[PDB]
Amino acid sequence: METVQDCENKLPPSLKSRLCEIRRYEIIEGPEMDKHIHCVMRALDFVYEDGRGDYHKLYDPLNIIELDKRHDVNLEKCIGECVQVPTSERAHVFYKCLLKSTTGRTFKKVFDLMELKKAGKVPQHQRYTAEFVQIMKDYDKALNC
Ligand SMILES: NCCc1c[nH]c2ccc(O)cc12
Repeated sequence: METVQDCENKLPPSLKSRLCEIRRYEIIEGPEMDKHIHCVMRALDFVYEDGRGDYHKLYDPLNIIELDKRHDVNLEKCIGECVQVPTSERAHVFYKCLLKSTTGRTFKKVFDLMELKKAGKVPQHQRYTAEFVQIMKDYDKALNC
């Protein structure tokens, strides 16, 4: 039960400085970022221990928000990619691949929702509403973003 907060508190100071880029889903390369994104993808329960994207953790959640045959396709593609990289880089390649796909748009909603559900900031059945968007913005503002 390590949280996304636990992971950010742990960042090394070259990245702590760039927290707001990170939390904007902006892509930063490196083995620093490789380890942090493994930490967060595990905290949000999106990847296996070795960093492989879990299809079944994302498929239904993505489709509930945006019903789209493309989630299947993008999940299969991005899981395929992450398997072919080393385990240090795997979760981060999965994450990066998804954000670049047409699934990115909905992935960020699912990611935001899970982050705040796990933080106990919104109820477990919370949907992606205008209120939620404001809750996320205020949450980031408290972190200086
Ligand atoms: N609310 C999304 C925050 C967020 C998006 N991508 C991230 C990557 C790492 C992290 O600690 C946080 C994030």
